[PDB]
Amino acid sequence: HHWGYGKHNGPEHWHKDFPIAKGERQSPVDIDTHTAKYDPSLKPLSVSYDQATSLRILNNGHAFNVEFDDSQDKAVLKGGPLDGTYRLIQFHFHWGSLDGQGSEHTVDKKKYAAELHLVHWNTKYGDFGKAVQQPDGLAVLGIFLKVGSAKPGLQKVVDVLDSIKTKGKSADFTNFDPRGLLPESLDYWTYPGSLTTPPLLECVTWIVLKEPISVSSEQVLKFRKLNFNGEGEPEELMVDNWRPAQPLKNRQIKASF
Ligand SMILES: NS(=O)(=O)c1c(F)c(F)c2c(c1F)N(Cc1ccccc1)CCS2(=O)=O
Ligand SMILES: [Zn+2]
Repeated sequence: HHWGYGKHNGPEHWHKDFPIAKGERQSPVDIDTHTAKYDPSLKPLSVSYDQATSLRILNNGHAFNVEFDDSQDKAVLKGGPLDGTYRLIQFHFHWGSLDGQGSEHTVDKKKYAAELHLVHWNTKYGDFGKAVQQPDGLAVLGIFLKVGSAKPGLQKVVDVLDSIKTKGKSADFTNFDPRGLLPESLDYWTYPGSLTTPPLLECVTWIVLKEPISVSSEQVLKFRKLNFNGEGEPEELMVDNWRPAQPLKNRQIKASF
């Protein structure tokens, strides 16, 4: 009876195994755009992905992960609200069963069809496992997806999904350029939060871009053909793998714009 996204084991249950679920800096949150404070001291976000080395794509039973070589400063995030430098380790998405839901963060209560999370760890802590034990260990760049025109830079991801249909499948995934997943603008909101998945550790500086990307109905439908189950088990479609908005508590969301 492990955690997941169902009636039986979903977000409302997670606190029993992970009591930090009811903590002071949980994610995601609703971004109230009128209440977010413009902070003129925030810097532009520096996204340096030209040397990124993707390795592999994995169905981990909850979503799919595109993993990168993070054994040197290749692909890094810095600037914005961050001190020092954060290395890209992986990205993944959360998405819905319907185009009207799927994102984890919301904007004035609006849900997007999906949300991309690019996960980075603070190189001062040496490895990802040490970083997640620190309040400033991770920086996650979140990007909303709306359904409209296709995102050409997503199609390589879309096209490999049939090879990792079920939990625990993995495929070589080299030479993928994550720059093709970014919107035009790097304007952002930021706040201190958590992993949105168990173990829900309060280690993340969230940076959520204002501008969504557009993906086609066909691209998101292929996400929804993935399976949460392993091969040889009954099919349960990988949809609605998002945590809802959590209480903001004693936090301020800052805007770079
Ligand atoms: N959502 S998030 O950005 O806070 C988040 C995160 F910051 C992580 F560091 C990691 C997450 C992760 F979600 N996952 C990926 C996942 C997606 C969906 C269901 C389970 C796991 C597992 C691997 S991880 O790299 O440790
Ligand atoms: Zn995520």
